[PDB]
Amino acid sequence: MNWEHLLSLKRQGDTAKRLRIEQDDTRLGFEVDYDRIIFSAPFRSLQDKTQVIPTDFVHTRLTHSLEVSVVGRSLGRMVGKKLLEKYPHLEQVYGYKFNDFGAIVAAAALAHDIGNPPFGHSGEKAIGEFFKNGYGKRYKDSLTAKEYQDLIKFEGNANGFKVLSQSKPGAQGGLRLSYATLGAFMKYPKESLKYGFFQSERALFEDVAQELGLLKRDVSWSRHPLAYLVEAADDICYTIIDFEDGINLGLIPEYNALQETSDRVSYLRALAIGTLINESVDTFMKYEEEILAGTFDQSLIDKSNYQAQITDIINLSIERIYNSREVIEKEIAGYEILSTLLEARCRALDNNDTHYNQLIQQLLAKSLYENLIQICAEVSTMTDGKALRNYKKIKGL
Amino acid sequence: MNWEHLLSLKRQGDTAKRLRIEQDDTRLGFEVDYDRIIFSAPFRSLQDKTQVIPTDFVHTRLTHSLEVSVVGRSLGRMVGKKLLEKYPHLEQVYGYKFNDFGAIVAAAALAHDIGNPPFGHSGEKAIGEFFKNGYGKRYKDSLTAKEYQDLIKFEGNANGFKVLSQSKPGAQGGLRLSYATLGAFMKYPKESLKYGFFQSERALFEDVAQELGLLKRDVSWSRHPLAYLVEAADDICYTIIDFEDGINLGLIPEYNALQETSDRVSYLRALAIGTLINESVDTFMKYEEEILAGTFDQSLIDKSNYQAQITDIINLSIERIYNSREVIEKEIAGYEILSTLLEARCRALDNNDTHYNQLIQQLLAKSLYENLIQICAEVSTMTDGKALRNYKKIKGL
Amino acid sequence: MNWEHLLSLKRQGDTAKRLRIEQDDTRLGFEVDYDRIIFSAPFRSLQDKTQVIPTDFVHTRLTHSLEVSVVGRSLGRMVGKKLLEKYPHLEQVYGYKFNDFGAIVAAAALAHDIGNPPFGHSGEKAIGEFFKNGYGKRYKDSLTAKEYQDLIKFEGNANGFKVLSQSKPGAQGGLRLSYATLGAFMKYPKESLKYGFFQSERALFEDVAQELGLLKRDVSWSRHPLAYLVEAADDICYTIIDFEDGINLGLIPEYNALQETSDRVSYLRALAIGTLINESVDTFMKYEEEILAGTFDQSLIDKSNYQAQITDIINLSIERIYNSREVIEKEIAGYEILSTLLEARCRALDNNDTHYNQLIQQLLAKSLYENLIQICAEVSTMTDGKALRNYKKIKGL
Repeated sequence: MNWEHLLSLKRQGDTAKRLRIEQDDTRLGFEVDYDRIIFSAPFRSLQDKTQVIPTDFVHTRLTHSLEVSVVGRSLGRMVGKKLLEKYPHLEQVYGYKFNDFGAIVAAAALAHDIGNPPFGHSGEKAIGEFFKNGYGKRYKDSLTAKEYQDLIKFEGNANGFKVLSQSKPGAQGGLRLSYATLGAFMKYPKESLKYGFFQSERALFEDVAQELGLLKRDVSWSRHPLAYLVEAADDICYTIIDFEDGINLGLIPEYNALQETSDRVSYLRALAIGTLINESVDTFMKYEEEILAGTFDQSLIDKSNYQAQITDIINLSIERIYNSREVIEKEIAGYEILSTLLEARCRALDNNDTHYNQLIQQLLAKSLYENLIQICAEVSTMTDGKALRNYKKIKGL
Repeated sequence: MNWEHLLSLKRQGDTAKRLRIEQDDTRLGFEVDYDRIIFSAPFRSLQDKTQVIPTDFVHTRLTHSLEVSVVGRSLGRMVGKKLLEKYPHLEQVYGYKFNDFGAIVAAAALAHDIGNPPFGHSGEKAIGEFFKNGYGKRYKDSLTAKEYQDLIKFEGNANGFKVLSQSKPGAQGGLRLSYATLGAFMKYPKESLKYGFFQSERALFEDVAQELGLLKRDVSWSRHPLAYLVEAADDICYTIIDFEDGINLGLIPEYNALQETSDRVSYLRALAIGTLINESVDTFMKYEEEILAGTFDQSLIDKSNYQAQITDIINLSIERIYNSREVIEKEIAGYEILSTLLEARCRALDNNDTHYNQLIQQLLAKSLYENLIQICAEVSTMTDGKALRNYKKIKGL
Repeated sequence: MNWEHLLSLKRQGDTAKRLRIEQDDTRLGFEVDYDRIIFSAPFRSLQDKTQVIPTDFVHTRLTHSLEVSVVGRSLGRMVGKKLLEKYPHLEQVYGYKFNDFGAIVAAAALAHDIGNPPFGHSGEKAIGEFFKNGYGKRYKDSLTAKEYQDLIKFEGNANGFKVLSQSKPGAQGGLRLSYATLGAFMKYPKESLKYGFFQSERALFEDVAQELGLLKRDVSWSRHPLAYLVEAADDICYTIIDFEDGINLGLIPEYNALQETSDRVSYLRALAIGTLINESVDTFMKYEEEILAGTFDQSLIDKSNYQAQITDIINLSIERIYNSREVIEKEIAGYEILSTLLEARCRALDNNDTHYNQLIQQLLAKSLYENLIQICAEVSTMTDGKALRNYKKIKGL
C-alpha cells in the first residue's frame, strides 16, 4: 500500500481530489470528522445507552467511546511521529503532520461503537436469530445469499459504517467522513460472505477501498494500517477499563499514599494503559512492513509481551462481569425486547394497511432488502429508554 | 313521521299507552330517564374511564358526557320552543312542553358514550379484529352473517343500546328508558348488514321503531328527528371541547382582561359552543320538513357556515392530539389489553371445565351468539383500572 | 501582558521552568491536561449529573461540557493561527504552534462546569443561603470575612478551581494542570471580597498569576486573554445549544430537504455556532491590544453584531425553559436536598462523637474553614443519584 493514498481526505461525492497541503489548518478534514461525530445525533444518543455491565462510576457507551478515542489519539499521534521520521517525504513533500494520524484514529475510535445495538453481543445475536429462526425467516426466499447473511449475522460494526454514511434527503453521505477515517474504522474489510459492511453499503466501501488503494483479496481487501491502531485502542480500553469498572462495581474483589480504592485502581489503569499504548506503537512500527503488505495476520496486542496478564484480566472479567447474574438477566431480557420490536416492525412492513400496523409505523417510524436492513439499523440505534418504552406499550403496559 | 308518536313515553314491556297529558310533572318520563342514567352502574363507571386524550384539566368520559348532555339539553330546549310554535297542537292538545325536548336530547346525549369500549375507536377495532383474524375467528362458522358481522364490526353505540336495555333476572328492560329517548339515542337505525344495534337487540328496536312510527327503509329506518340534535351536541363538544383540552394540555400551542390561558380558552369555548348551538337550532328548523320525511342526508353541522373553521379545528386535533405519541402508545397498548382479555374469556367459554378456565370465569365473571356478544359487552364496559389489572394478572404480574 | 509567559507549561510544584521548545510532541502539556480531565473522577461523574433542563435528546452535563470543549478548541485554534501571524516570534523563536491555543481553551472549557453543584444557580444559592441564614450561620463568628464570604456566596467556578487542584495524600496538586490552562479557566481572577477562587486556593492562584504575569489590580488580577475564549465558548453553547434542546424538548415551539425537526434544528445550530465562532475570533483580535493591557471591560459576545438575536434567544429560553414548571419544581426540591445534606454534615462535624453523627460520617465521608469549604465541595460534586439517595435515607425513606 501507499501512505499518500491511505491518508485520503476524500469525502463521499467529491468530484475532485483534496490535497493535504491545500487544507486549511483550522478546518483539517480529519479533525473536522471528530467534531462531526461529537455533534451527531447517533453519537449523542450514546449518552442514553448503557453497556451490558451494570454506587461507584460505571461507563455508559458515550463515556466509553470518549475514553477509547483519547487512547486512540495518543496511539495515532505516536505512530504518526515515527511514520514521518521513517517516511520523511510524507511531511516535507505532501505536508502531512503527526497529529493528522492521531486525528484519524481518534475519530474512527470515537465512532466505533456508534452502530452497535443494545445488550452488546447478545443484542447482535438476538437480531441475527430473529431472521434465522424467528419471524424474519419468511424473507429468506426473497433475498440474495449476502443480503440474507447480512441479517442472519447482523454485526454492529457494519451498522456503524451505515450510520456514519447513511444518505437522507437533506443529508447525502451522512456525516461524509474523510476516507482515511472510514478506512481506519473498517476492522473487517469484507462482505458477509466478522464482516465490515452490509450489502447496502457495498458500493460506498468499494469507492473507499479504491481511493485508499487497499490491496484486493465476493469482495474483501487488506486492512487499512491505521485500523490496527483503532483496534488496539479498543482492545486496551475494553481490557483495562472494564476491569477498572468491575472492581469499582464490586464484581471484582479488590500508590501507597492513595487512600481510596477508586484512586488506586485509576492510577493502575492509567499506568497500565500507558504501558500498552507505548508497546502497541513499537509493535506497529516493528511490523509496519507486513501491515503495509497486508500479510500481518493478527492484532497488535496479540504480539504483546504481557499477553498472559492480559489474558488473565479478560478471563476474570468474563467470569465476574459477563457471567454475572445482572448481565445475564439483562441479555435475556434484551432478546425479548429486540425480538418484539423487530417482529412488530416486520409485520407492519408486510401488512401496512391495517389500523394496528399503521399505529406501529406512526410509533416506530425501497426494495425489501433496504427496508429490512433499515429496520435492523433503527432498532439497533434506539436509545435504551425508547426501546424499553416502545416495547412495553406493544406488550400492553 | 308524526311528532305525537315520536315523543313516546313508552317503556319496554308496557301493555298500555302512556299519555303525556296524564304524566305527573314531578315524574316526567323523559326527566326520569336522565336520573336513571345518572345513578346507573354503567354511567357511574365512566368516572373511572379516561378518553384516549392524555397538569391542567382533561375530561374523563364521565365529565365529557355530562357537558355533552348540557349542550344537548339546550339544543333540545330551543328546538322544542320552536317546534311547539310551529306545531301548536302538540302543546294545546297533547300537553307537550318545550323542556320535554330538552329532556329527551339531554338524556340520550348523556348516555351516548356509555357502552363504548376503552381506547376510543382503536378499542372498537381491536375487538373487531379479534373475531376477524384473531382467536374469535373460530366462531365464524357457528354464527349467521349478521351475528358475526356484529362482532367483526363491533360498534360502541350498539353496545350502548344494549347496556341501556340489557335484561337481567332482577331487572328486565335494563334502565327501561322512554322510547323517544331510545330513538334519539339511535344515530344509525340499522343492522350490521356504522350500525346502531346488535342482533341481540333487534327485537327491542323493532318495537321501538314501530312505536315511534319511524319510516321503514335486513331492517333499517329513518333517523328519529331528535337524534340529529344528539349528534350535533356530540359534534359540537368533541370539536370545541377537545380543542380546549388539547390547548390546556400543551399539545396545541396557544377577553383582554383575563390573565390565565385556561380562562381565555374557556371563554372562547363557551362563545363558540353558543354560536354553534344557535346555528344548529336554525339548521334543524330549516330542514325540519326533510328530517320529518327522512330525506335529509347529512348532519346539522354539515350545513354549518363555519364548516371551514370547524374542519381546521378537527384536523389540528387529529394532528396534535390523536397523532400524538401519548395517544398512539395508549391505543397500541389497548390492542394488547383487549385482545388478551377477549381470548381468555373465549377460551374459558370453549373449555369451561379446566381448573384454569374456571379461575378465569371466577375472575372475569345462552346460545353461542348471546355468550359472545355478552363477552364483548362486558370487556367493553370494564373500567380502566379493572381491565389493566385483570390483564396484568393474566400475564403473570 | 506577555504571551510567552501567558502560555506557561508550569505545573504546581515545579522547581524548574518548562520550555515549549523542549516539549515532547506526543506529550504536549496542554494536550495532556485535556486527557487528564477526561479520565478524572470528577469529569467522569458529570455523566451522572443532569442540567436543570428536563423523548428527544437532552444534554447531561458531561455531553454539554464535551460540546463546549469542541467549540472551545476551534476558537483557540483560530485565534492561535492569527496570534502567531501577528506575533511570529512566538513560533519561530519559542516553538509555539496554533494547536497549543486550541488545546488550552479546549481543556479549560472542558472542565468549566466540573465543580458546579447540582441544580445550576439555584444550587449555588441554596448552599450560600445555608451559611447565611441557615444552620451554617453559626460559624460566622469563627471565620474571617473572606472565608465566610466564600460560603455565603459559594460559586461553582471557584469550586471547579478547587476540584482541579485539590491536594490529597497520594495526589498533590490534584490534576496538576498547566498554568496557562488554569489561567484560561479563571473568568473572575479575584477573591470573594462573581469571584474565581476560595481562600483555600488563594496561595495557588497567586503562584499561577505570578507565573503568568497577570496584571495586578484583597487581591485580583486582569483576566488571562484566553479566558475570553473559554467564556465565549460557554456563551455560544449555552445560548444556541440550550435553545436547540428547548425546541427538541417541546418547551420551545418549532434545509428544505431535511424532514425531521431535530435535523433542521441541528443544522441551524451548527450554522449559528459557526457564525459566532468566526465573529468571536475577529472580535478577539480586534481588541487583542486592550485585552493584553487589561482594559477590555466586557465579553467577546457583548460586542457581537447579532446581540439582538442572541438576546431574544436567551429571553425565550429563560421564558420557556428556566421558568418552566419542571425546572422550577427541580430547583425547589434541590434547595431541600442540598440544605439537608449540608446540615447533616455540619452537625456531624460539630458533634462528631454521637453514634448518629458517626454514622453520618461513615455514610457521607483541618481548620474549621478547611473542613467547611471541603463539605461544600463534596456536597457540590455528589452525583445526582448519590445526593438524592443519601438525602432520602437521612429523611427516613
